Amino acid sequence: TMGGYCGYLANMGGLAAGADAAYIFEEPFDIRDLQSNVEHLTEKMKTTIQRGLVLRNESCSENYTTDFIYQLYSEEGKGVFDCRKNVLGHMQQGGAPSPFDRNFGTKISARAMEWITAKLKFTTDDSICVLGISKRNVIFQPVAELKKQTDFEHRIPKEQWWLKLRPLMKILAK
Amino acid sequence: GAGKAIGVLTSGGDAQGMNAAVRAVVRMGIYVGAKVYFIYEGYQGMVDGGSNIAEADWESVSSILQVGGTIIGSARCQAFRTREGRLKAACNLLQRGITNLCVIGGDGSLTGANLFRKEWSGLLEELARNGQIDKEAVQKYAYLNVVGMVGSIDNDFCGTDMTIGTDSALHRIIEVVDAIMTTAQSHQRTFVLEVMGRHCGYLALVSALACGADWVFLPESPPEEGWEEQMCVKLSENRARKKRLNIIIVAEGAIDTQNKPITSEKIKELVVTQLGYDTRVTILGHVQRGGTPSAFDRILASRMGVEAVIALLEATPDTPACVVSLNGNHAVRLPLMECVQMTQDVQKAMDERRFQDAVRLRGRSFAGNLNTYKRLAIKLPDDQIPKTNCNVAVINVGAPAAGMNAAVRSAVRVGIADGHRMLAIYDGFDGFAKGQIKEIGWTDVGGWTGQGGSILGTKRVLPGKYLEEIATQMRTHSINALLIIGGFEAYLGLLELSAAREKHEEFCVPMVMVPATVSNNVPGSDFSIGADTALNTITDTCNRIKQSASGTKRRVFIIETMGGYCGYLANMGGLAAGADAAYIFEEPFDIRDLQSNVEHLTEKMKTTIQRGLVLRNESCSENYTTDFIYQLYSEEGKGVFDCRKNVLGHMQQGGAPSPFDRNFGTKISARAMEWITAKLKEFTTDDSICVLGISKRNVIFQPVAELKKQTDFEHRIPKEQWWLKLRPLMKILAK
Amino acid sequence: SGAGKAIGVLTSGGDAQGMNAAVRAVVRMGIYVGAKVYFIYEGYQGMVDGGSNIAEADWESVSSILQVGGTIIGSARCQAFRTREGRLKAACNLLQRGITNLCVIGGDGSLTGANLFRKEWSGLLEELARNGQIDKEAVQKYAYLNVVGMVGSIDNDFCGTDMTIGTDSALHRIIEVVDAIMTTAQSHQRTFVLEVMGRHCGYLALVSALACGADWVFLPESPPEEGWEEQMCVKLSENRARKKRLNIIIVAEGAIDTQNKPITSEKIKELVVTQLGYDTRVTILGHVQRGGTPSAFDRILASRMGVEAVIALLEATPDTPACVVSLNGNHAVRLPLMECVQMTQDVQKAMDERRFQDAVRLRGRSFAGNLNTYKRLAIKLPDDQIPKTNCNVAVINVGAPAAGMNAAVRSAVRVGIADGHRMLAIYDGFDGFAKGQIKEIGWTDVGGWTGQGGSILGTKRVLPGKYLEEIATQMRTHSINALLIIGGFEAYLGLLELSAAREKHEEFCVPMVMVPATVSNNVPGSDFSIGADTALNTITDTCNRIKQSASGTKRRVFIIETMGGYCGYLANMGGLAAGADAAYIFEEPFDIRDLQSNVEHLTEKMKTTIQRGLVLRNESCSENYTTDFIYQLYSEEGKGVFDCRKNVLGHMQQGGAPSPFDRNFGTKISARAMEWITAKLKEAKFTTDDSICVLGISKRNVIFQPVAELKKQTDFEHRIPKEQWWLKLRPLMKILAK
Repeated sequence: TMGGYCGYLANMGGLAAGADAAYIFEEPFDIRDLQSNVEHLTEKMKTTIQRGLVLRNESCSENYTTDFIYQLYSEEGKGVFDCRKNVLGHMQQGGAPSPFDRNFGTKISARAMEWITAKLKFTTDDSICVLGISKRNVIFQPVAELKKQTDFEHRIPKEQWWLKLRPLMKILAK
Repeated sequence: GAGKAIGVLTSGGDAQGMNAAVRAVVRMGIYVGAKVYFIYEGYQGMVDGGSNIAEADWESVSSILQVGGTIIGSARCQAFRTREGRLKAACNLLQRGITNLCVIGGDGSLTGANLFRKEWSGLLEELARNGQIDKEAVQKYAYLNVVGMVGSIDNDFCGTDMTIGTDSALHRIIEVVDAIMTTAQSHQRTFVLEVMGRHCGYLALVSALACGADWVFLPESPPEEGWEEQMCVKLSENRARKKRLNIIIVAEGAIDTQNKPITSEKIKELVVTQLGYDTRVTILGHVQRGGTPSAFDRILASRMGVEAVIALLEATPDTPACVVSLNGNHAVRLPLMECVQMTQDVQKAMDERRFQDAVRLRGRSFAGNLNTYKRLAIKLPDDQIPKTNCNVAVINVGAPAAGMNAAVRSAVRVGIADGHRMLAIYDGFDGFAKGQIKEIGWTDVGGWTGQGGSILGTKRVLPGKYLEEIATQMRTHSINALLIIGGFEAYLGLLELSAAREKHEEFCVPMVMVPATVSNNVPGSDFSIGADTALNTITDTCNRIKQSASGTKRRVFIIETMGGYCGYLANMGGLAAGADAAYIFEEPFDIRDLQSNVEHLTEKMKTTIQRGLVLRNESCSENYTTDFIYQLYSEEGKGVFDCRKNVLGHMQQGGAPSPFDRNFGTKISARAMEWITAKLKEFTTDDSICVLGISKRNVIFQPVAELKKQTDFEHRIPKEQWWLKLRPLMKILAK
Repeated sequence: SGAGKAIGVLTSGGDAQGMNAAVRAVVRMGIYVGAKVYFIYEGYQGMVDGGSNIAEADWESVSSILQVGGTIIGSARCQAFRTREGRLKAACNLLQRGITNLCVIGGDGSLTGANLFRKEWSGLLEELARNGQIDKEAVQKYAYLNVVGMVGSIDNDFCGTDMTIGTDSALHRIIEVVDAIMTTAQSHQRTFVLEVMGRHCGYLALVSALACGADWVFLPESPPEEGWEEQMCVKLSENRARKKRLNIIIVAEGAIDTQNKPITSEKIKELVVTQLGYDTRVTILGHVQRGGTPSAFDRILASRMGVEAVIALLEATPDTPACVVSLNGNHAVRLPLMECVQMTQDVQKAMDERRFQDAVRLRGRSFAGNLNTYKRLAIKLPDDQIPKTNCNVAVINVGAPAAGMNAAVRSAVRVGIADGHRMLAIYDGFDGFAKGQIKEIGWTDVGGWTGQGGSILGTKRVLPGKYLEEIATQMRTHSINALLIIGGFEAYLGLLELSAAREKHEEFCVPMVMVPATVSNNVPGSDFSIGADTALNTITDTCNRIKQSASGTKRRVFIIETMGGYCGYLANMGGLAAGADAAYIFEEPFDIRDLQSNVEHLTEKMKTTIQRGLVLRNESCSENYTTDFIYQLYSEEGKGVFDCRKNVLGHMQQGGAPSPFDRNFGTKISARAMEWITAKLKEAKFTTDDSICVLGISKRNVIFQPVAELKKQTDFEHRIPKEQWWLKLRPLMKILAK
């Protein structure tokens, strides 16, 4: 899946679709974590669920590319499962937006316009701000103090909220 | 075997690949858990001792596989000949517990180890007599086993086919001829060369056969009576028959009818008084002993290096001394007491005439090479040729393997000397359907030895889809015999020609197939024409890549060699170049064997040899591709070693024909034409469509009707091979 | 341009390697811009007789001869042409085929006979018309004959230019024999003596011995000092103490002593036994030096002069004297034949007398530099006589493991040792500099380093930007006051980072010099780098072996992707020497129409006898037009005429045995680089911009250009300089393949 270095579409996608694995850039993984997923996948072929779904970020690893996971799963599973590979293109950002995004684009844009009418400091760093989601309400954070919690090398923030869901997901796989 | 200690040494004659021998000797002894010790200065280091007896490890015999000569130092001692100094030499071995000796020398130094194994009970009893050693030492280190290794380009020791340094010295002789074959074509002239070998002359026989000379001077078989008049006529015959380049190969001690050597200066004066051709004498000095060892010698030294270690621990306390040597595809051991007799027999056979038996004593390899050159360089007149009114045509079908032109030159000249008219089916089966067939003669294949690629032309096109054009074109040129010189594509064609016997009657003629491919996947044959050319090219390219891998510290180069599904170029290329791993299709492997190689490669970075050579077959697996090995070695090797990847490609084939294939194609093609003449006497059975292969040492004609079972049509490789026995020998030489 | 006239090419006298590459460009040039071109077989012997030795040449007759040494024309002893007794018949055959322009490829007495043919051209024409054999209008139509001379002797007897056709190829055969002996004499303690091909000019004995690192050379121009028999035995005894069990003695074909008596190799064999007692086997390389495949340097030089001579034929007015074309620098020039013979007469004049010093300086500027550098590198003054300046000079290899970098450290240290400085070695490049690994190395440590590729010191493509404080710590604990970097673009970027650190760290104010060492010629400010000829000879030789696989499997075109980043030096120069039909570099913009025009050209050439195809491509020629794009396009657009394959070379291009050119190249610029370091070291203020220069090549001499000014003519985005010199050969390359 796409998304650059942010594994939001791979982490949340593997949780809703019920994927057995979701390799993202924010979690490092070697060949042992890759082999453990195959050894746990071989035991799954002895049950009723004789299928397998594994997700991967667009740029989760420089060497463990999409073909690397497809090549390792095919040889290490020769005779117990025949695996294939597929790359999702720009179809993810499709046509009709989701009903959640219909209200998301309307709810926070009105508060962003209310912030414009309220202010118009005058010539500082907080006049240029963002509109983020803290817990339940919104928050206006200036773009100046948003440099220590982000990584400009990968275009993703440093600490992410949905990373606390990685403890889960696994317990729903094997 | 374990617990014992082995001491390797080099004394006497030297040759290329000597460092490759001690590389396998040390690494094999460490693998079986035995102490290896270097003995510098040959036998002189044993008498001196102190610093000349040093222990060896796995990091000492590395980066020297490609270095010619020896790093120990081939010396000629003098104090070891006396028993007084031999007692000091024996006590020096007792200090480190050296109870096994491995003498990788020339010829004369191997006798000194024989006298040391008989005086072992006398010298050890003298040390305890002096009180310098304890009584348990003479009982624990009671018997000394010795082993020898042929390591000299003289090749005076008989009993085998090829010794260490023969193919390397042959390479240096051919490499000089190639510098003249592409130079002396501007002006007519004749070059006279002088090779080494005073009482052997084997280097002058195969090198002249490979380069296609006109006259050879051998110490065994002297030239015929009146050779000063016969050689001048032969040099004058080629002057008017389109040949502006004549080669005269002379030995170091080539004698005549008596014991008077024929110097190269008399030959220079012989061609200047009655011939007048511009002749320059070139004496190949010690350049034959130099240069990088060939891929055939590096495999030979690595095979005998392991065979010499297993010949020491398995040696019983009452066994004679032995000299390891290669015997076809599975080497054997020869007793030292009998190998010296054959040397004294050849000498006496050369003394007082009796040259007729000196050729037969040298074995079938000398007799086979002598008959091949005599029937190829001596052309009888056309009016004296018994024409059998039969048309024999040659064809190249498959990949443009190197040395293919050297096989056609022998296939046409022998076919004419047998009494037939020779044709040339150009472009392979593609030109067979097009009609690219033209009559060629003796002067048409002039100077073909030394030109890689293909002159007739080869295509991977198979019949059946164009069989209607093959059946029509065959019944027009009156083709009665067929000879195909190609790879696996030639085998698939002969199988289709066998099924079209009743529907098409013209395909009931005897058809013999000659293997010619770098993949070496031809069923029924162990070797193939062009395999040594790619083998000597892959390992040389790996050396040029290991050089950059040694320059930039901590670097591993994933190299993908060609060859289809056959792992001949991958396994033999991994043994002759000292690769850390050679992944082929015949040996499966998972991610555990791949990770075990990374852990094996990670510990290598902690030593002085911070490099890594790993090769992969062209199609070893559909999943573990070349990039898969490159991606795994880069991610799992992060922080310990960087790694790149490089694919060789078609650069391995189509090069300068290696001297092995210059004679391999020239030898079996003359025998393939004899199989045609033996069958062209009177067709309706299966013994007419066969291939020419190598079983153990000789050749055999296996019919393609029965070869359908011992082959894998799904992978174009034979089911059972011969080089798979070297798989454990190659894996134990990489830590 | 000019057309209509005929051109006559011939090869007489000295015939060296690459001569077939010369007639390949001479024939194909006269067809592209002029009319008919004619072959003159047997050199001057074919002019006297003629008939069959004068045949028309076409584009399909000089193809498969590019990879063949010697000459396809031939030559012989012609006594009926040098004298004016049968020369009238030689001047009678050119009027038949209308040949009014001649091109001689000799270099010895053949070029002299061409000038006598032009002066007598106005005299032999009136005699042939008087005897009643030619037409009156013809004696005025072809009354003017323009000729051009081309050098082609391995002896380098033509003292006009510095490097001629055949010098690099003959040097290859000399080193190839030395490298073979270097793996045998290590068994038994011995010493070999080689006799090179240097009769009247010892240029071959100088650069060949400088490459292999010999101990003593016998030159026919510079004689040994009186008493050399006792001095060489002591010098040969010194190498026995420095653990150098292998000694090489290079002797010329006619090396003389103080008098005019030649010093034969047999006399040296009788000399090493009267005071030394070592084993000695005399070796004489006869005609094996003139043989072999032509080197990449000669295949380009013969192709460049194979085009310039035709240009210097029709452009030359009928009143200009005869010119001998020679390559020297960016643009080749024409040298008058009457003035070049004058220098040969002056060289032989000083060689007959005892004024040998004026004969060495007259031979050229490169011979004086090669003689002064080797004499200071081979002869080591005693340790107690070394004027130590209490200064530590460091050498480092930073960048790609290019060949010849092992030889650059040999020339840098031993020159600095004799200059009076203790030498430190920084291993593993800049990665080791920040990690330490600084160790003193001396004369015996770099013993025999010339002959190994890669870097014994170790190389790294790591920029010294972040790891900077760690380098400064190792700069003070070892007291390094000078640093010499041997590398490519990574060394240029590193020196720029060291320029911005002088304001920060203080120990970086020491003088520094970078020597180009890359296999791509991407070094800005320099036109040549160490390892270029090694990779160039590797690509062209490998591409030639690939052509043999094509010349066989007929109707096959091979797509080869070379390395070099963005600098198409290996792609363009490799295509000029290997005869590639096309070379796609980044600096040459190309579209789908130009790519298809090459396909149309290939389909027409398949109908000829040359049914093969070689096309090269730099790895980063285009982000969209990849290597497989050429393979995918040429296959579908020729499915019924020619198939195609793909071969990515890779790291096989670099590494290996350093080329003879790269051997002497790295040994020369590194010696002059330390001379700059020693001169800048003597100042009893070090903060300047002229202490971080890069020893580059402008035309013939060297130049020290600081990195403060090289920022303008460089492209940091493409790793190549903006304006390159070899881009002028772009039209010269594509016109040789129609």
